[PDB]
Amino acid sequence: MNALILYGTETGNAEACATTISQVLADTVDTKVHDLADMTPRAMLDSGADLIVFATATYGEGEFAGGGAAFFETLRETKPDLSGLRFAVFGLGDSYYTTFNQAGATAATILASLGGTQVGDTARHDTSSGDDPAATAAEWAREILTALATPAV
Ligand SMILES: Cc1cc2nc3c(=O)[nH]c(=O)nc-3n(C[C@H](O)[C@H](O)[C@H](O)COP(=O)(O)O)c2cc1C
Repeated sequence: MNALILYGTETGNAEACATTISQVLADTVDTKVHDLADMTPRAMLDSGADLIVFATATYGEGEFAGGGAAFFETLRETKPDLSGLRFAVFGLGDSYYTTFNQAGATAATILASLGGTQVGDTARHDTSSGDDPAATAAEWAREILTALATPAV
């Protein structure tokens, strides 16, 4: 299995999370990290990666941070088949705000609707918890490894 770890950020937290996730996953799956500001659905598909991990912050009206907004709009507009892919979502947000962690929820909805298969839970990192996002992402990445190793029965 090989993975792409894609981040949507404004102030750098999601970037740090993508990097930490990549280092945790690397002994089990080959990984590459990219900013959503420089990735598209077509380039994602072109890579041939079969696990796509998203680290996405929320801003505005529950919108994707950074490059995520245009990336997910291209998915909505073009609706490519993602049935060949597994995905996982690490959301960043802050319960100080309304639309708490809505970007991660929206990503999981859209990706599954196109046939992607989710691995693990959608994380909801909360800045108001005081926990460091990248540390939380590292712990979540171990949960994803456990999920990948877990059978139906
Ligand atoms: C102006 C502003 C609006 C925000 N809006 C939301 C929001 O709607 N929902 C949410 O859960 N977090 C919201 N956040 C919190 C950010 O998603 C959070 O700080 C996150 O860690 C930022 O990640 P980044 O550094 O990758 O941009 C907002 C933050 C700011 C500064």
